Amino acid sequence: IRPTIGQQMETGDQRFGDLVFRQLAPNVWQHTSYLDMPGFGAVASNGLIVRDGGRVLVVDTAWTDDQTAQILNWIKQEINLPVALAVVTHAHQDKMGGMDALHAAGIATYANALSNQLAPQEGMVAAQHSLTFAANGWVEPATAPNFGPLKVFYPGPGHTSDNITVGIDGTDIAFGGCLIKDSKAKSLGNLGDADTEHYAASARAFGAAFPKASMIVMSHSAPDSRAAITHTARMADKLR
Ligand SMILES: CC1(C)S[C@H]([C@H](NC(=O)Cc2ccccc2)C(=O)O)N[C@H]1C(=O)O
Ligand SMILES: [K+]
Ligand SMILES: [Zn+2]
Ligand SMILES: [Zn+2]
Repeated sequence: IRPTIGQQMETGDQRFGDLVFRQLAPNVWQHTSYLDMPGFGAVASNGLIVRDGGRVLVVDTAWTDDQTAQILNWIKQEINLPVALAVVTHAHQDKMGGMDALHAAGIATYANALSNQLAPQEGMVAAQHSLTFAANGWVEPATAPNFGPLKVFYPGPGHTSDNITVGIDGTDIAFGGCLIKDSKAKSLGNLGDADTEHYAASARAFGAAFPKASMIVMSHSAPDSRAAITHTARMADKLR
């Protein structure tokens, strides 16, 4: 319950099985799951759950199929609406480790085409459907049908070459996934698959795609202010 990496539990957190849920807005919750590293401890990872138009939309899986099934069970108990689709934000275990559980539940899955192409090489199951992007970063609309309030944006290579981001129209929330680190972070996390030349511009592009959002949600820290974007970009400036 006390991760080595990731935010600790706080007031407003609901423990459900091995996961933690936090309501961020009337129709938006953050899911948190934990992977125990032998000799190191637990690493927390965050995604989103959105209620729109009688259905639920999921952003990112948990680390494993079992944890992702637990997300679906929490949805059933707390929201009790069908889960129409999930979007996963790049091909690494913290974001895509639970694809099989979504597929077995009948949930349609979407990822950047490049995420689907990298998925097997990264140990992940590909999503069923591929999103593609305009040169300006915005999703090609016919590849993202019935996405409700989700606004999917590819900011450019950064944490990985395939990383995508998601804003929730009608809210104060935008989700940077593993691209954005919090405003007090000391590092950019795992740079092993990263594009250090383009990272800073990609972080700034995320901020400019979602100019209004004041709640920046991210994979390994509690939601932060827009200072997370500026700090991430300035940390990334030093990589060039
Ligand atoms: C430092 C991280 C939190 S590690 C994570 C990701 N690694 C995995 O999902 C695999 C994995 C499997 C078992 C244990 C740990 C990791 C990656 O390589 O980007 N995201 C990084 C980040 O956001 O900076
Ligand atoms: K890799
Ligand atoms: Zn990653
Ligand atoms: Zn991560």
